[PDB]
Amino acid sequence: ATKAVCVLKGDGPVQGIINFEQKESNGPVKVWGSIKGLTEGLHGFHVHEFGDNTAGCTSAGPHFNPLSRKHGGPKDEERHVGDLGNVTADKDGVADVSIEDSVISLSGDHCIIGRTLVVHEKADDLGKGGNEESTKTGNAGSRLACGVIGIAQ
Amino acid sequence: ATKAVCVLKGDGPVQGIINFEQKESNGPVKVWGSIKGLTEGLHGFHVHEFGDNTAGCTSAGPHFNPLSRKHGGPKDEERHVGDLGNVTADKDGVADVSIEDSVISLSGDHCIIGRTLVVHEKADDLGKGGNEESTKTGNAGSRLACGVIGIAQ
Ligand SMILES: [Cu+2]
Ligand SMILES: [Cu+2]
Ligand SMILES: [Zn+2]
Ligand SMILES: [Zn+2]
Repeated sequence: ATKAVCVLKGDGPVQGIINFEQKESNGPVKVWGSIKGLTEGLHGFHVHEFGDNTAGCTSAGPHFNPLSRKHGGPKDEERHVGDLGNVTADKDGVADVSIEDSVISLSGDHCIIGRTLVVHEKADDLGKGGNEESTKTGNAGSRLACGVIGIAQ
Repeated sequence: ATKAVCVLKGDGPVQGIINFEQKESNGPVKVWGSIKGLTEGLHGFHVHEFGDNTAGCTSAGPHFNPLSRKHGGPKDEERHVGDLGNVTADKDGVADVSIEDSVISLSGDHCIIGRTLVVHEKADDLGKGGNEESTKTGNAGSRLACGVIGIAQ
C-alpha cells in the first residue's frame, strides 16, 4: 500500500475526501484533500481504532492508540498514533488539509488502513486542556463526519 | 486483524451490514450479515480492488485480483481472490448472508481490509456465461451498494 483514500461523511452537512501517500515504506505520509461544511476555525482530526460504521461515527471507537499513550498533538512526543491534531476551516467552512506525519504508516503495525478517520466539532486541544477528557479526545467534541480509510489506486 | 466489518450503502434502497471473522491466521474467514432492498433471487457479491468511494461505487475498480486470474465462482479453482459468488434475496428482498471462504484473508497479501465490498444488480454467472464480460465481472451487472471493509472490534 503506497496510496490510500477516505471519504468523510456524516449526519451533518460536513463532508470531504482525503488522500494519503507513503512513497517510502515506513517513511512519512502526506495527507491531503479538502473538507467542506465546517464552522470557521480549528477542528480536531484523528484516526480512530476501528473501521466500524455500524452505528454512525461512534462505532469507530477511541483514538487509534496501539502503544497505550496519553493523547497529544501530532508533533508532541507523548501522543496517540492517530493524533493528527487539527485542520483549519475557511470563512466559507472549507478546510484545505495538508499534513506530513511519520508516526502513522500505510504498512507495518501502525498501518491505519481500515480504520476510521474522523473530523470533529471543536478544536483538539493537543492534550493541554488540563482536564481528564483532554488526555483522551483532546476535548475535540462530537464526531461531525467520518469514513473508513481504504486502499487507493 | 481477527475481525472486520463493512457497511453497504448506495444510491439505491439497497443496504446492509456484513461481518468478517478469521479465527486463525491464514485460516478460513466466516462472512455473515444481512442486506435488504434487493430484488428476489441471486446477486453477485465481490471484494473489489480499491477502498475508493470518490465517485460512488465505480471508484472501487475491478475485482480484487492480485494473482491475475480469470473471473470465477468462489469454489472454482480459476477465480479472482475477490469472487465470493452470489448471495440470495428473500421474497422480501432481504438476503441473509453466510459464507466460509479461505481464498480471502484478513492478514497476509490476500488481506481484503481496506477494499470495497460490492453487491450487484444481477446474478454472478461464475465465469460460465461464455461471453467476454463473464470472465471479468461474471455479468453481475451494475453496482447496487458498496462499502469499504474495515477493522472491527
Ligand atoms: Cu477524535
Ligand atoms: Cu463486481
Ligand atoms: Zn488521541
Ligand atoms: Zn472476479
